[PDB]
Amino acid sequence: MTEIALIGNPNSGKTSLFNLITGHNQRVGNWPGVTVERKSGLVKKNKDLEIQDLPGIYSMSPYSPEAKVARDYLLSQRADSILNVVDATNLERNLYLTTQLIETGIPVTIALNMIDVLDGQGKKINVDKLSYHLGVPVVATSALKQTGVDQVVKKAAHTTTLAFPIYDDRLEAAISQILEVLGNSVPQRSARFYAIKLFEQDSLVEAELDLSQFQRKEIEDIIRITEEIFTEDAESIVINERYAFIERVCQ
Ligand SMILES: Nc1nc2c(ncn2[C@@H]2O[C@H](COP(=O)(O)OP(=O)(O)O)[C@@H](O)[C@H]2O)c(=O)[nH]1
Ligand code: ALF
Ligand SMILES: [Cl-]
Ligand SMILES: [K+]
Ligand SMILES: [Mg+2]
Repeated sequence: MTEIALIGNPNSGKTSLFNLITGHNQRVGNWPGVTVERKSGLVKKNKDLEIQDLPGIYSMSPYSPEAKVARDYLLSQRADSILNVVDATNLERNLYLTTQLIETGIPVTIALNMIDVLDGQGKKINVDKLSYHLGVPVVATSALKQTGVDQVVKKAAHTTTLAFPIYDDRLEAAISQILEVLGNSVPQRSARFYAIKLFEQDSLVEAELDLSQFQRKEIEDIIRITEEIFTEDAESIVINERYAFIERVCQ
């Protein structure tokens, strides 16, 4: 059964989209942190697709156990599609998560939600330019006005039938070296995600993966060599490459 996962920042409208897609009446509230558990439901206009409502999340190195529920679901390899719910009134902040979702190798479709709010402010966003620079389908949606919801579900269903944010070309060299140290120690689909997180020295990924001391000592040397090349800390290199890529989008 094809599983689509609603992933986005808190209070972006994920459960609101879920209810309209499923006909369910799950808890919707105008404050972050309503949804704390995963909830499933069939797409009413396509009973072959099962969609998953998930708690809000800012980062795949999450800051809360509720956000880690969404992260753990994605890394369980059950999801066939990521329906990235993006708050259009915070494009740049939401897109930080987006870059990490694309890196998971699970195909990403963006629901650019709350577009009615940005219409009231008179601001426009070209979905074609954003889709081109991000490498994923993008559909403007309104859960309040009930617009674009059916379109983003059908395109999310078709991304399961990938181009990654290309970063500093010195960072991509380290990433590919870490990938060859990993070999089959990670799922092929999300190998880039794990390579980057190991470069970030992410505690969760380090504990989750079962790497030999031979693998770790080389990864430590790739990071150290690359840190000296960049004259910058490893964690810092990845964060600024993400934000530099996001700014390149909105230009
Ligand atoms: N104006 C507007 N408000 C929305 C939209 N989608 C959700 N909301 C509101 O945003 C708040 C949070 O919605 P929820 O669906 O609970 O967000 P989640 O935290 O992503 O599950 C609620 O007050 C919803 O009515 C939308 O497209 N437009
Ligand atoms: F903040 Al929520 F569902 F309530 F992401
Ligand atoms: Cl988070
Ligand atoms: K909410
Ligand atoms: Mg919710």
